[PDB]
Amino acid sequence: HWGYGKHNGPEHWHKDFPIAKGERQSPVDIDTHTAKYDPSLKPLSVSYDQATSLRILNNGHAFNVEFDDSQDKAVLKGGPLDGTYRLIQFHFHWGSLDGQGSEHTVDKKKYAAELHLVHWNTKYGDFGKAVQQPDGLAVLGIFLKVGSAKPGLQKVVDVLDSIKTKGKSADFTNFDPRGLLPESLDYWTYPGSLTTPPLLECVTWIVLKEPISVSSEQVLKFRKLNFNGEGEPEELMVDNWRPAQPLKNRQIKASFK
Ligand SMILES: [Ru+3]
Ligand SMILES: [Zn+2]
Repeated sequence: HWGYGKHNGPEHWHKDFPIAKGERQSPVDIDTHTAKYDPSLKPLSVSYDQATSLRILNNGHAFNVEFDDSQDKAVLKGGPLDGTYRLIQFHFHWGSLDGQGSEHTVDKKKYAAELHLVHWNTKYGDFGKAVQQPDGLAVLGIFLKVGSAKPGLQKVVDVLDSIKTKGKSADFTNFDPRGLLPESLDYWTYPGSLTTPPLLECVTWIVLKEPISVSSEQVLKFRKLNFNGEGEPEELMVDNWRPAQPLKNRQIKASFK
């Protein structure tokens, strides 16, 4: 099935998922001189105080930290969003080298990695129904650069040993995603898609301008994960990013002047 290799990678996805060549695919290059400040954007509200993480899963393409979304706890609202979007999971995309790994780019610049916090619109009842709607999802995207360690990330880093291979999971309760945020909530926003198959075009993207810094030791531990299952030949989980896709017609709006 789909992956990131030569024979099953982003160039192949369109065969099983024709939407891969659709009208609002993600990620995209953010051309900072084409994006326009939007005065009609409300302040962004990231409310992760009561976030309830459950566990971490290696799903054979990345790792997901999953949250209890059966109540309004960790929510995203404001900005370009109408209503309330509930945090369901987060994950990353990263490279084999520091010079690549992000999915969104900024004036063609690739970051070492990218964090995606996935939320679904509570008006639709649950995730499965939300992903049938054009405004079903909101994803908060955060760039990672290599520098100082991110203390909020170390708990994630430490557990990766226990989920080396596809299908492994571990208990991951009481993780606070507030520790993964940069200082500023300045952002770019555009309508897009999920960046993995089935590449559903349900996402309001909110991509933060300020990257977080993580240590070389932290990203290196990401790169020790496996795409393969236990007892299979080792395939390092690296370069699990989709490249930039055609913007076509879409406008990227900036929250800042
Ligand atoms: Ru997979
Ligand atoms: Zn993602």
